[PDB]
Parts: sequence; C-alpha cells; structure tokens
Amino acid sequence: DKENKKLLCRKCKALACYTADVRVIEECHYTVLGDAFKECFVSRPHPKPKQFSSFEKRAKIFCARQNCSHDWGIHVKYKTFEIPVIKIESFVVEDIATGVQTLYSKWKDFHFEKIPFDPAE
Amino acid sequence: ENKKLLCRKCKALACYTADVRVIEECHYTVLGDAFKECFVSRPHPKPKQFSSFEKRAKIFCARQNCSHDWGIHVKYKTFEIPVIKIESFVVEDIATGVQTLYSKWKDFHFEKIPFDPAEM
RNA sequence: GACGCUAGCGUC
RNA sequence: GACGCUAGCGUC
Ligand SMILES: [Zn+2]
Ligand SMILES: [Zn+2]
Repeated sequence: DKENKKLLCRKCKALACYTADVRVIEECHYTVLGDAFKECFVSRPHPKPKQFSSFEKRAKIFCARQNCSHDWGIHVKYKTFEIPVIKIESFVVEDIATGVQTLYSKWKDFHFEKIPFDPAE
Repeated sequence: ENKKLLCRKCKALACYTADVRVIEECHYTVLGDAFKECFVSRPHPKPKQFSSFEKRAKIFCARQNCSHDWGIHVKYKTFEIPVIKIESFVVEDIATGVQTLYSKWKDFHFEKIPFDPAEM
C-alpha cells in the first residue's frame, strides 16, 4: 500500500510529519512542506558546510524536544528556497491504520507515494 | 547453475560454486586441494572464539601484488578449513561472462550444499 | 567469518 | 543529504 503514514522521531517517538507533506527533489532527497513541520525542528550551523550539485548545505536539523535533539538531516538553499532535507534513518514510519512501525535506513527501500517537489507550493 | 569466483582486485580465479559448502547455513568454505593452492594464510591479529570454531588465521590472495583480504582460517570440529567472504570476489557466470558483485551471502542464491564431514 | 556500532575521509 | 572508502570496537 501507498497510503498516508506518519513519521515519528526515532529517539523520542514524537510525531514529526506525514507522508502527504513529503516532496522529492532530484528523485533522491526528501523535504517536508508546511509551516507546522517548521515548529518541530531546530537548526544548527554545519561545521563543515560543503556544496554539491544545485544547492548549498548550510545547517544540520534536529528534533526540537530538548530531551531528544536527534540528528534529522540538514537545511539547504536549493535554487531560491531554504528547505529542510531529512534522512529517513532518523525516523520511524508508522502506518496510520494499524500502528505498525518500520525502521528504514535508506529512502530507496521506502515505497510510498513519492510526490515530486512543486515550486508553486 | 555452476559459477566461478574471481578475486575482486585482480580477477584471478579462486574456485567454483560447485566446490562451495555451507556450515550452519551461515559460513561458506571450499573443499579440494586446488583451492588450497590459490590462497595463503597468516596468523590472525585478533584471534577469538565464537560458536563451534576458533578464528586462527587471516587469509589473503597468494599472488602478492594482489593479496586482497579473502577472509579467515578456522578450526571446525576435526577440520581446519578456510572461510571466505563473498564481498572479496567477483562472481562470473561461466556461460555468459556476466560478472556479479555481492556484499552478503544472503543475496547470492545458488545450490547451497551443506558441509558434510564425510567428504573432505 | 556472520551482523551491529563509532570516528574520520572522498565525490556530485 | 545521497553514495562510497578506511580504521577501530562489540556480539556469537
Ligand atoms: Zn525526538
Ligand atoms: Zn587476487
């Protein structure tokens, strides 16, 4: 099934977002739309910011819970956007209908409705 | 179908899948003296005990300018046999020449004959 | 060897 | 972020 699911912080199990809000960039990197998600993480400047492809890595992002702060990925400037790029190995996927939890390590293995990124949203 | 194993670094022939035997559905060895000629052994720098056999030596390609790490040599029951890691080799289908790079034994599906003490 | 983990480095 | 490579540590 490619039904909607929620991502929970792997360390504290707090809700982070839903698969409906996830968008794919270059069929390789995954970001999250919406302002609600922006409240769920904090950023911190990247100690070794490197550049590659079409965007620029500025900071790492972590769980906003002060009792977690699990590494969630990075924040990058892509074209004219400042957007979060998350790594799936930092989360637990939960199916909304059953509660079943899955621990993935790479995005290639997680098969869900991978809605491509739309600059208009 | 039968396949041969080549050294990942220099592509030298190591053995054929027909000679491979599985111990406790988890560790892979090879029978016959021909294979014994293709590798050299070396006392393991971190020997240790687990399950039913002791890790005594590290083994490497005998070809010297290659010397690619192939695994270890162990004492298992009344035999001392080599145990190899597929990640150190290229699998080539003999009929087609197609070369395959595996990382884990779980992924290479072939006739996995269990080790039998009466042979070798 | 079979798996897991930490650190570091390299490419777009 | 996505891969890739080292080194070390642990378990059986
Ligand atoms: Zn958390
Ligand atoms: Zn070799």
